[PDB]
Amino acid sequence: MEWKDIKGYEGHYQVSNTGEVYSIKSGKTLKHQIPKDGYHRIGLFKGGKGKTFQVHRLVAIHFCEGYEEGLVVDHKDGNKDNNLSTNLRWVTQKINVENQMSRGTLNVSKAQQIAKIKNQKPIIVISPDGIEKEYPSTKCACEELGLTRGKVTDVLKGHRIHHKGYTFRYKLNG
DNA sequence: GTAATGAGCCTAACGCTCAGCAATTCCCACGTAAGA
DNA sequence: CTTACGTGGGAATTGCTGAGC
DNA sequence: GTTAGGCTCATTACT
Ligand SMILES: [Mn+2]
Ligand SMILES: [Sr+2]
Ligand SMILES: [Sr+2]
Ligand SMILES: [Sr+2]
Ligand SMILES: [Sr+2]
Repeated sequence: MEWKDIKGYEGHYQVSNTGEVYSIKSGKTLKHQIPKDGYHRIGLFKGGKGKTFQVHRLVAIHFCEGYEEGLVVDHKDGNKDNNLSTNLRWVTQKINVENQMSRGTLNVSKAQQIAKIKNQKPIIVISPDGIEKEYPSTKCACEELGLTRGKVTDVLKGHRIHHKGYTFRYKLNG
C-alpha cells in the first residue's frame, strides 16, 4: 500500500493508493464521510482552517497520470466505494457521460416527461364576441379552437394583434 | 480552568450530456387595397 | 402593372427538464 | 461529476 504526502499539506496529512487519508498530528486516519451523493469526503485542516476534500480526487491526484485542467476523476467500475487508484482515472466530462450512454444508464426520459407538462404556459383566449376562456397551453387551445400555433404565439408576444378573429394574452400568476 | 483546533456529520449548489416536446421565430404565399 | 398591407401556414430553432456522473 | 460552508463534540492549548 503506497503512501504519498498530500500536496499542499505536507507534514500534516498523507494519502494511500487504497483511499486512506492519514493524519500525522492526530495520530489516527480520517474516517470517510459518505453523504447521500455517495462520494467519500474528508476534511483537511491548514492553519486553523479546514477544507473539505474528495478522497477519490486525492488518490487520483497523487497516484494517477493524466491530470489536466478541467478534467474529472472517474470510477471505472461505478463503485464509488472502490477508491483504489487502479479504479480511478482522469477523464473528460464528455467521455464520462459517453460511458453512461454506452452502459445505457443515462436517464433523460424523466426530464422529458416533466417538461411536456412544465413547458406549458397557460393562456387566455378572447372571442370576437367577447367571451374568454383560459387554456392550459397555446397548443391545447389551438387544437380545441382550430388555430395555428405560430400565429397564436405571435399575438401573445405582440407581434400580431389578432388571429382568426381571436386575440390572446398569457395567464399571469400561477 | 478558558480557548483555538481537529475530526465527524450534513446540507446546499452547480456543471456535463441527453433528446422529446411546447413555445417561438419568421420566411413565404395569397388575396386585396393603394401607389405611380 | 408595380408595391403595400393583412392573413394565415408551417419549417426550422430555442429552451426546459431530472438523472446518474 | 465538483466545491463551499455549517454544525457538534472531542482534542489540545493557554488567552
Ligand atoms: Mn463514471
Ligand atoms: Sr410552466
Ligand atoms: Sr416553465
Ligand atoms: Sr429561423
Ligand atoms: Sr385604381
